[PDB]
Amino acid sequence: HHWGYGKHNGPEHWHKDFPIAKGERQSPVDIDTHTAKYDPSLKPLSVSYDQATSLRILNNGHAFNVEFDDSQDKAVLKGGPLDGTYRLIQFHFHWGSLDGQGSEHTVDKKKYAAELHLVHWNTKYGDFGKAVQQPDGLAVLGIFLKVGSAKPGLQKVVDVLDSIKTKGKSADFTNFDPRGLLPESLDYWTYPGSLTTPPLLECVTWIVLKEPISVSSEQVLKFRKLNFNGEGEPEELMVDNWRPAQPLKNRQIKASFK
Ligand SMILES: NS(=O)(=O)c1ccc(CCN(C(=O)CCl)[C@@H](C(=O)NCc2ccccc2)c2ccccc2)cc1
Ligand SMILES: [Zn+2]
Repeated sequence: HHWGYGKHNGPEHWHKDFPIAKGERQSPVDIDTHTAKYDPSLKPLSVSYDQATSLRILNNGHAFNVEFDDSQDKAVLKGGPLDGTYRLIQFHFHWGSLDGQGSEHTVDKKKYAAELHLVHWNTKYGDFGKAVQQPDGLAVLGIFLKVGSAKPGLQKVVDVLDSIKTKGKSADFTNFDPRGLLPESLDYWTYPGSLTTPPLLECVTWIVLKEPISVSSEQVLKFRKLNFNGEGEPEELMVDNWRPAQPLKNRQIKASFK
């Protein structure tokens, strides 16, 4: 009886094994655009992905992760609300069964079709396992997906999904450029939060881009052909792998833009 996104093991149950689920800095949250305040002290975000070295794509039974070589600083996130250097380790998505749901963060209660998380760890803590034990250990760059025009830079990801249909499958995924997943603008919202899956650790500085990327209906339909289950088990389509918005509590969401 492991955690997941079913009726019996979904987000409303997680608190029994992970009591931090009811904590003071849980993610995701609703972003109320009329309450978020422009902070002139923030900086321009620095997304440096030119030298990124992707290695593998894995179906972990919850999502699919594109993993990077993090054994040196190549692909790094700096600036914005961040002190120091955060190394890109993986990206993944959350998505829905239909286009009207799928994002984790919401914007004035609007749910997008999906959300991309680019996960980075603070290199002052030496390894990612040490970083997640710290309040400033991770930085997650969140990007909304809406359905419209295809995203060219997403198609290489779409086309390998058939090879990792079930939990525990992986495939070689070298030479993928994550720059192809970004919108034009780097305008963002930021707040202190958590991992959105167990173990729900309160170690994340969230940076959520205001501008969504457009993907095609055919692109997200292929996400929805993935399976939660392992090979040889009853098919459970990988859909609705999102946690809903959590209470904001004693937190402020800051805007990078006026
Ligand atoms: N939805 S969210 O963005 O809030 C979120 C939720 C959970 C996590 C932790 C996610 N995670 C695991 O769960 C265990 Cl596989 C770790 C992970 O992806 N590791 C893959 C990897 C390992 C070694 C080198 C390169 C890549 C792992 C462990 C520590 C830091 C980063 C990744 C990350 C992000
Ligand atoms: Zn995520």
